[PDB]
Amino acid sequence: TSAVQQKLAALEKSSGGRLGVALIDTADNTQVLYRGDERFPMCSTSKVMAAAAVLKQSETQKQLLNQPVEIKPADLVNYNPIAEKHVNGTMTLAELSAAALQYSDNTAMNKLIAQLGGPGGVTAFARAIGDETFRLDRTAPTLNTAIPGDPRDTTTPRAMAQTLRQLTLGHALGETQRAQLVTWLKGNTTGAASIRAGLPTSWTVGDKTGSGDYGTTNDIAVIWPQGRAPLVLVTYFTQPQQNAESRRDVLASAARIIAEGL
Ligand SMILES: [K+]
Repeated sequence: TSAVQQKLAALEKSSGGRLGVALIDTADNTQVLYRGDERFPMCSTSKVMAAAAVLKQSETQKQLLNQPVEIKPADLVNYNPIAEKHVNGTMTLAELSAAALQYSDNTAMNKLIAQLGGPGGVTAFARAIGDETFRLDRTAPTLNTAIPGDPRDTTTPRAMAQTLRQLTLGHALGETQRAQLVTWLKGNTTGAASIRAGLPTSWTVGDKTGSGDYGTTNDIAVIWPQGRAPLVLVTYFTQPQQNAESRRDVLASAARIIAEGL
């Protein structure tokens, strides 16, 4: 147990929930884990895998990201700020990817999942790029039920960190596609209260958040620190009671502890 792990344990104790953290520092490829091999519900952080899978498809179909997808009134779910503008019209797969990632539009995520042949298609992509832990089982919104003990729509912090690194900094995608994914993440709108809130302002972040029942509050980020090689940081958090409140501050606090321990 390291100093950083002891600080994260103290944070967890004061929070009353269960915290999972994985850092990869690409300066030396070293890792810092806290409950790194426990399963957590991904919620909307799973949207990175779906978007990446469609990017991979687009490597052998030049026009794919321009392909129109019909949005019907029945397609709208619980949170769909972009898709609801396009009901009885269309969005392109690029537009759906940006909406899913940057606004966490759930209807957009469901169109990505459909483009991949269902939740199993997203899992198949994960396996193809060497992630044996990720599983997507359901569409939105029910992929966010986040029930304790439920293996559906979960991964581990270690696994997600390794996959996010491969996607954004490694060679799981083609160069253009990797750049596009990083551009999308850097343009996230939802992130400022989470991992980013715990880091120095000068550090550049691209991230995807998630939320669900059981006060589940997630964020996965690729970080470019001032004067340092990039990091990849996963922070997962979930609480015992179904109607617990979000705790984005706990993610910020975890990020701060990680930053101060570099
Ligand atoms: K909630």
